[PDB]
Amino acid sequence: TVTVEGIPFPAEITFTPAVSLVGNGITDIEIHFLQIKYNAIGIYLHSNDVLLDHLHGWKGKSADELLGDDSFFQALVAAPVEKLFRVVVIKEIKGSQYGVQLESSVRDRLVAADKYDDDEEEALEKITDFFQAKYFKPGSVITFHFPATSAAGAVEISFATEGKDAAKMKVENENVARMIQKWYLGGDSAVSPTTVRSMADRFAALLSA
Repeated sequence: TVTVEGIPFPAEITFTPAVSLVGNGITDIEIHFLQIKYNAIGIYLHSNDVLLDHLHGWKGKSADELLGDDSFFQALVAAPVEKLFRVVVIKEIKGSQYGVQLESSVRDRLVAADKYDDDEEEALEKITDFFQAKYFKPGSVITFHFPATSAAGAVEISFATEGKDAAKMKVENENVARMIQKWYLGGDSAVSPTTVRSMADRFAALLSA
């Protein structure tokens, strides 16, 4: 177990497999010299040899070298491995506020690669409508499940607030999926650089022995 801002995070989220925690951090912002800690993020990954193969070209590098190498994080996004994003809400916000932030971030990454048409638009609409109904209480846990291959499942976006049961939603438009993946696992472009620095120190270890 590992605590982030007093929020416990499991070392391994099995029963999903064997995804292991590789990065920890928070989503924050500074408005008028004041830190606003929104979320607590934990990135889980399955440590198969497929990962150590797709990341072998970065073996022996340092955390400061992986951090400046935005291609290492793109190769990490493009790994065919079960992934899990565990975002725990810290500050009470409307679920729509996180929805318009997920849309605008993914839409911009979609327009950059020209991969924005109508198939991506509806898959983005199904996500915004999913979050605008729920309200983020300090304890709610959004969960992104990225299976290893497109054969097994698709992409499961789970919600877990205290009281009600786990509200889940499936998306299969892989364009929006691997842009949400870039939103959390990107280099200098990710939403939580604190989570990125944690992956750098972790991967720099495995990718050294």
